[PDB]
Amino acid sequence: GSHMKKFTCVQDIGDLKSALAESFEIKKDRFKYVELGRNKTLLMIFFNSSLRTRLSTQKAALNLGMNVIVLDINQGAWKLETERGVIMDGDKPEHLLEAIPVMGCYCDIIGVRSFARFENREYDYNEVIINQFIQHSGRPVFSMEAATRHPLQSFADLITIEEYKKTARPKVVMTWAPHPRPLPQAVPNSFAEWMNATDYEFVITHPEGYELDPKFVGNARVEYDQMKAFEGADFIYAKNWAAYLGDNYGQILSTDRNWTVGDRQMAVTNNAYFMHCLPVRRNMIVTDDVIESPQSIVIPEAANREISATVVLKRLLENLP
Amino acid sequence: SHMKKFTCVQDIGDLKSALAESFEIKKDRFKYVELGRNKTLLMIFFNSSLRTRLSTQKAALNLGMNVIVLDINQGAWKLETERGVIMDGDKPEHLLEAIPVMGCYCDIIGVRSFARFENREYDYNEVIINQFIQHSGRPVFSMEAATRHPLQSFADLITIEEYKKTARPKVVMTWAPHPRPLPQAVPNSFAEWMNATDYEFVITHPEGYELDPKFVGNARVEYDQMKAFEGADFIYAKNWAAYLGDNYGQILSTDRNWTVGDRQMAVTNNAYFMHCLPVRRNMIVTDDVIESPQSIVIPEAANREISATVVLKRLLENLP
Amino acid sequence: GSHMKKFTCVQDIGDLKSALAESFEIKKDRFKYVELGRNKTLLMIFFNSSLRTRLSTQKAALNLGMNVIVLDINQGAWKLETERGVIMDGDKPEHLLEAIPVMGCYCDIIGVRSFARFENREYDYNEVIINQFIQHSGRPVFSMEAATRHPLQSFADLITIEEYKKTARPKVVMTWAPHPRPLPQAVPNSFAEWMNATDYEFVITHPEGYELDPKFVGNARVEYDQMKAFEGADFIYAKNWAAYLGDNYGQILSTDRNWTVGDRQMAVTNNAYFMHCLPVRRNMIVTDDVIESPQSIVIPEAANREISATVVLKRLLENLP
Ligand SMILES: CCC[C@H](NC(=O)CCC(=O)O)C(=O)O
Ligand SMILES: CCC[C@H](NC(=O)CCC(=O)O)C(=O)O
Ligand SMILES: CCC[C@H](NC(=O)CCC(=O)O)C(=O)O
Repeated sequence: GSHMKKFTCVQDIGDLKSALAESFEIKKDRFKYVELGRNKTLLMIFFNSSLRTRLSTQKAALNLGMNVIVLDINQGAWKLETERGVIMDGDKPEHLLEAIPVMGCYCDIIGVRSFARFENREYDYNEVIINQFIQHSGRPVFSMEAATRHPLQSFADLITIEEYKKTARPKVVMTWAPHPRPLPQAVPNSFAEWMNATDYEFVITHPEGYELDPKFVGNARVEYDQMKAFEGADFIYAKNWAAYLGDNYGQILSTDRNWTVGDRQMAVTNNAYFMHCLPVRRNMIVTDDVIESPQSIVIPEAANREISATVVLKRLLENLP
Repeated sequence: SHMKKFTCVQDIGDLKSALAESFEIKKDRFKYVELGRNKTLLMIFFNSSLRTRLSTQKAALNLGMNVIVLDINQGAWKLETERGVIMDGDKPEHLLEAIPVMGCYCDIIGVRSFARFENREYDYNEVIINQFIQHSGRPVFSMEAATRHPLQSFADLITIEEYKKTARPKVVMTWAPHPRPLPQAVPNSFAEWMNATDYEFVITHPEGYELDPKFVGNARVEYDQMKAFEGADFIYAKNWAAYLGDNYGQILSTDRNWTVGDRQMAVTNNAYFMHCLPVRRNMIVTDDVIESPQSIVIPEAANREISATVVLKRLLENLP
Repeated sequence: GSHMKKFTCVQDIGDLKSALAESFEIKKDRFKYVELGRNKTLLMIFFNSSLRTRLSTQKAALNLGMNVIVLDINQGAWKLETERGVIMDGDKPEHLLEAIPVMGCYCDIIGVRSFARFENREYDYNEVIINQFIQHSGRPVFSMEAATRHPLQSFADLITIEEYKKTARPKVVMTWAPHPRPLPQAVPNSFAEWMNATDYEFVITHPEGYELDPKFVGNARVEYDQMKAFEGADFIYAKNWAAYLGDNYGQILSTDRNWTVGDRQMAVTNNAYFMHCLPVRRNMIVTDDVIESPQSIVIPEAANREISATVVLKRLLENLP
């Protein structure tokens, strides 16, 4: 609730109502709590690339008067050995087991980004890495996208849907789209997780074989007919993700371009808004025209990433010992 | 004094008062440290940089600003620059989304985007730097675009004023041999600014290396290096790849007789040696010349902090 | 002592007693001097990789209210030509002779990391690069590990030994350990240098051939029998380093795994603490069990890097013109 010790799943945010309250409070008065994080240091660690999370999170920290240190492992640091009990006589000069505690020594709050490795479903879904940070960093840890979730993103999506909805409980449809490379299911999982927490009419549509883990799908409606799902929707949340079930974990089952959210599908919606977490591959995930259309709130959405981050960062600060 | 961007000498307005603030700040570096409080500067790099990279952060700090340095390609996603393509490859993100997005998290934007030498029009129409101006939603200042480098030139002006022995010195910009094809942004920019002064400006380069007229202006072009150097008070050496006709962005020569050495300096009125840096020793200039006491290369570089602080200040002062 | 103009060797710190005093003063009140470095800018330059020095030094600077700019040459900047009088018609666009002065132009204090290049002993041991910074930067320079020393690290090791010792003058044993790659002798040299400055019972143990330079070894006891050296020790400081003498400068003479600090050797010590500057290759330098044992103060040690840096940075500030 109001005792945030970490930020990885929607549960951590507590009551959505009051969470959204603070969100809009801050949208209105961006530097209202610029004094709260004074002399508090945030350490942002990146195991993967990032534009939005990278930029938005620093800004957020600044809104709170915090200190920010961005660390891109692999670049300026030493490669990390993730497995325990191995003889470190090669590629890796340092072991994750030392790295984590050490990083925790120089900051107050930690943000981590560690994409699913798609080498072993269990390792990814048990969220081994993000958890080792939680266990051994000795600091509050918030996700900048783990192997199976991306709360900071979803929380922002929530904020923008509330921000733009025309009715109390809109029809929000998350749709799969073709992509050339195998992507994590973190965003979809996370979106579903958050949408299920609302009372919106949530629908998930994807090709056969791309079923997401039940624990995330929840009791949301799954429609295999994209056109049917889109019917009368108020929000379209497009995002690609590699397979998850059985022998296809982390694999591309298809690149059926008929799923590319184009003008054809949008037409069937109730003049719905188009959303996407970004990056977005144009004419793969969505048409140039759709993303450029006025119903596309892609940027406003991205912008809200600063808010969700400022709210989470604030809560974390408020709970620092 | 309502600066909305900073890409060409026009943006600075009256040079006199611009130089005034420059020296004001040289004297009292943190005089306006309170001005940029709670204002965030986003520096974006599409190319390498030491001086611009360092000097601009310091400048922002002098104004009490927040600074975020972003090196695309490194921590971010590769950008697709062309519109209407099917992004099914190398690029995960399109510039059309990237720009607006970056603008979302800052108050002022600084961009560095070297000429790509793939198409003269694309470069000279300054497509990229302009798309930032058009879609970032924030004031944009150049950290060197395809055809200009105001921050650098403005600094060169400051140092010439700072060191000149007479009111209107003879400033000679000279080409020099280089192993790789370099943009003409620095030369173009220097010429642009020198033409704005009332100094005796002269441009000297090998045949074929003529810069665009709009930049050359009505400056004197001398193809005989030794003749140009005669009695000069300032030597501004810099290499640049060809520009005209079928040689856009190409190396026409590496004639080492142009390497600014002791031979040419001797003919000048004990002139100062200047260069924006990086500089390849014994290519652009002799070890001895750059190391000589007439070489104000560092003082020059140092002034990059001032030009940046002045520009950054003006931009802040005009923020809504 | 209160006239710090640089920080590269133990001499620069002055009286160890008062140095340790400030150290613990700051451990207790971390932001006590947060106002001292206001409007002062620190420039950290890296010619090599780093996690601890990279992170700990920024935090330190922040504790002093300073401004921090981290520069990783090679990455965002232009490759530097280190030799003078060459015709720069190749790989290098910029020369070190211009780079150094230029970097000094935009900051108040400079921190440099430049590992030994192992291309020429004299060049390394005369500390040419670190010195050129001192000579031409025009600013106070502190080492983030040069070719032959690493004061920031050693000073921290001192702090932690003082912090954990059970007696006034403990037996501290620095031990060599097998490694797959040729490492600088900067850490060993530096540790010896500092331990020789104390009145602890200092012992150095390494295989034949790995003798460190006399000027660093000082009059410390050198034991070629690891097990003998470990006997009754109170602190074990393990660290690998490539050869130094004669025709083997910067070369791996052996990878004898019998030196891997394991449970076998620890047993012979007076239940000694295990220390290491990190990065550490597990099961090469030290056993998983040893480093994970409770006698392992590896992290507390790393943590102290923030203190040593804050103290040094403070002293430097206090002496700024
Ligand atoms: C703080 C120690 C820095 C460095 N370490 C390395 O270069 C380690 C390389 C490796 O582990 O492969 C050294 O031994 O001097
Ligand atoms: C915001 C998170 C985006 C990330 N996507 C990618 O890694 C994109 C790579 C590509 O488009 O090639 C993902 O699906 O988790
Ligand atoms: C400020 C100067 C930037 C750049 N210089 C280079 O890119 C030189 C590259 C080299 O020397 O290899 C140019 O000519 O525009």
